[PDB]
Amino acid sequence: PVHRLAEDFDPFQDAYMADPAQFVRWAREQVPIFYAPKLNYWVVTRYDTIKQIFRDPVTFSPSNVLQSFAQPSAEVRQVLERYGYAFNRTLVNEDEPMHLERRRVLMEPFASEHLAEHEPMVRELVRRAVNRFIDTGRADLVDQMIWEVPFTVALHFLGVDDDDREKMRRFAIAHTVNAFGRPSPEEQLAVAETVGQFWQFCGEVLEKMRRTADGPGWMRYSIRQQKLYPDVVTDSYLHSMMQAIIVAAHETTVFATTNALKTLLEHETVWREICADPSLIPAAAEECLRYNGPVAGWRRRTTREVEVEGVRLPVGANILMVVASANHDSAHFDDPEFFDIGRSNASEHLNFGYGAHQCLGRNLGRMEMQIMIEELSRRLPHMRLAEQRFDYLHNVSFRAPRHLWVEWDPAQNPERRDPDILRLRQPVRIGPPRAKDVVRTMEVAAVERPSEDIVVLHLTRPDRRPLPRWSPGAHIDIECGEPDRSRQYSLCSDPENRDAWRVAVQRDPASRGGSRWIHEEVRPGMLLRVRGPRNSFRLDEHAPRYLFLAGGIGITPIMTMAARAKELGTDYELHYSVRSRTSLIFVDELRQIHGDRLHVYVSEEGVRNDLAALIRRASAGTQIYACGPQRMLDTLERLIENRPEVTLRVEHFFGEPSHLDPAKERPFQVVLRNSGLTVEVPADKTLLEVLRAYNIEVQSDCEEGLCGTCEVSVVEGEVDHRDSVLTRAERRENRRMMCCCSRAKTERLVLDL
Ligand code: HEM
Ligand SMILES: Cc1cc2nc3c(=O)[nH]c(=O)nc-3n(C[C@H](O)[C@H](O)[C@H](O)COP(=O)(O)O)c2cc1C
Ligand code: FES
Repeated sequence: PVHRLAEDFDPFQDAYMADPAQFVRWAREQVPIFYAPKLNYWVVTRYDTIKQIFRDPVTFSPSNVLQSFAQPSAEVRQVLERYGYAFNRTLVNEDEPMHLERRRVLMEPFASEHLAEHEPMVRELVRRAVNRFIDTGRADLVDQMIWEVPFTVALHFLGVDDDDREKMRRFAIAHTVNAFGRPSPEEQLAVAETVGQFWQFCGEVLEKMRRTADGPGWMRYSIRQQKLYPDVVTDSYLHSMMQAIIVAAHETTVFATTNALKTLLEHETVWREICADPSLIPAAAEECLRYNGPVAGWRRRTTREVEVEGVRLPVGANILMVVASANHDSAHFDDPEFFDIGRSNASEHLNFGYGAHQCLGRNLGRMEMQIMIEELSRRLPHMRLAEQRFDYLHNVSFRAPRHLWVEWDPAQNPERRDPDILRLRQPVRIGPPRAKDVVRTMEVAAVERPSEDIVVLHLTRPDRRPLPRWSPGAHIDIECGEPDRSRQYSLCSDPENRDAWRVAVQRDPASRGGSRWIHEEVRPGMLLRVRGPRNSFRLDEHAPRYLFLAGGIGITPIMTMAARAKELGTDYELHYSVRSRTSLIFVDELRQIHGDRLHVYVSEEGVRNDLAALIRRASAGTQIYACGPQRMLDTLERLIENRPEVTLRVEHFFGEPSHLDPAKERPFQVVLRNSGLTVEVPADKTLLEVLRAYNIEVQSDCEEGLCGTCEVSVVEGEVDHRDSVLTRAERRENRRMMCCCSRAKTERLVLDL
């Protein structure tokens, strides 16, 4: 009864604190928006919907982000009024256009080079913490380390004197309950009193800072910015922010790190991998954020009528975005319940939000997670979770257990046998991990050589444990002898078969070295560094009819799509053309599966597939999926550019790599509309490199126009396309753009970033 579940929905309970993505799985799957009467909120649960809401803060205001779920009684008001409580807007809950202007004025101390200066402090505090308890054999990781490290760092970043932690903790709990919780009525007056005391304590801190405004920390810097921008950095802002940022600057980092260590210790195989290889830590942390992140729900309120998930919402409608649900959305993350530290798009999780309000401290929080995981993985690889109950403080937005008890045998501490482990340091990842940071080590279980220039590889985990599932069209990248010679190969095994992955690698007659290395070097039992899967050629599973066209080695993604069409029961034909009979691969398998829906054309025997004839017989609604040589794909796109009632999707294997030659190029201007930022791209930089340098997070893989991972959305201007992914019609729309290589025809571009 999905209508009953909506009626009863109530996040203030252990089940939603413990696993909010499971708690709303029914809605993510079947009811992507519902009204929750116990809250007076609309609840949304899918990744695409939540990302769009984040993109549009004019329509979807963050005004209710810090809003209490209580009354307030006149007694509560009166308690609050005694302290002059006037908490108003900070950054996270501020409306446009004021928000972006204040962010612009205040964001500089959050720059990479400043945040990297805190590394020594984080390392020293983590080392101190673990030294205290390393020999005990039992410890609560939260009260012994994970809470104090971000707390200490945060107050130092802020310039707040750190001398009364029991009072600060008391203050932080009350603020959090007040902002995100639902205290019962018999408890609200005590909460209100502590909130008032926190407000007045922040008044005192602020007044001491005003008289030392040249001292350190971000709050004194905001006071100095007030002198220059008094209408932007107000007294109301400064006082409200002081209270909110004392909590925000540590609590969520504590929670993320608590959740990460719990998830890692619950997956012994993965924990053992990290303990043998610290370079996995940036990718493992991102997937901990994706899989078990500290953000449950986040809020917005409509400022106009708007349709959402096919429902027309009135003005002022409250929306709860279940961010944890989005991070488990199978439409964006294949096999989302699989905890996969090789997951190549893990950093697309929404724990840091997206666009205008995107978390300013996120790379400091990442660094703290990484160094804490590192220290524990080096010194306590043999610890395990003790038996315990996990207790969660109820609130709608942030979730972690309050304690994390672990136990180990100190006589097995590896530093006793090898004390120089204490001198090792894994250099820290600033920002999300790059593609070459997200790598799985695989074993070549078998190698078949059906023809002189095709090798079929069967790839498994070295331990043969299960692999994540993928979806038709996905590819992996194999590092062909070095990390900077990575090549894409389409997965062509069964996407649900977790035992192994199959690829077929053609030896290229003019190899730049990649497929040549595979043909000269790969043998069963070898270990390969593999990235992905990533899917840039997804099958629309709701088409009425399919036409699948494979030219040569282009059969590899196409055959996974034809197998899927069969399983869905949709009408399809599979046409497979080769030059030499010896180049046929998988034909016996394909005949068994597809029967009389398979058509094979061997051109050395004089047989070819007349595409103009085959397309003019295609009926309206048909989706054509094709992979083959460049000339075959051009032909299909000329034929389809005059048949609007059929659609074409192509994947290019043989594009020409892009290469920036700055002598032939010009600077251009890019406006990031959602981030409220305008940057210049000089002649010697790609757009991708400039986005990274402004900490705009964009995923990339080949970085040379071939794989399409770096695509961004253009809303104004004319693109000078340099990639090999887009069709001509796509190029002419001036919407999609590969930022690793493409530039501008107009002087400026406007991006939806
Ligand atoms: C480590 C885990 C962290 C998480 C999960 C987290 C979460 C968030 C979220 C969800 C937002 C709102 C995003 C949006 O609406 O688009 C946010 C904003 C913000 N965060 Fe974080 N945060 C973390 C760490 C930090 C740290 C360590 C700091 C400060 C040192 C911090 C400072 C801020 C600020 C100032 C904003 C306001 C940005 C704005 O509205 O323009 N965050 N954070
Ligand atoms: C998305 C994508 C999928 C590809 N799939 C395959 C494949 O399944 N088999 C293959 O031989 N080449 C495939 N290629 C081409 C290879 O990635 C690679 O360019 C080719 O092996 C030539 O590399 P080389 O010049 O270094 O030898 C694919 C390319 C792309 C962009
Ligand atoms: S990263 Fe491969 S196309 Fe840009």
